[PDB]
Amino acid sequence: MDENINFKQSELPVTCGEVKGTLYKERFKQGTSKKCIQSEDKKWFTPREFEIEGDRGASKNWKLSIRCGGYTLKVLMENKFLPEPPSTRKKVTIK
Repeated sequence: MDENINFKQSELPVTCGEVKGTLYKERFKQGTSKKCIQSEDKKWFTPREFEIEGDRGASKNWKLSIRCGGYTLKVLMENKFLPEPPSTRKKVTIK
């Protein structure tokens, strides 16, 4: 059902510790398996390499270290914004 962050724009706004960025759908299909976030340094980073620049690197969990439009990847992967293997099921809490 989505909310306010439409990924149909080919570009999804991300924010890792105030470190905003541009997410590319062409690679988003893999998430942490393909760098689709372009930083002001004119370079693409992976949800992990980005967590290092936004947080520090010891954050470990990148699904929480980075946000997207409002909700982190952890939630974005829990609602529907991101594909990934069977998230959970139906009638699940949190959108």
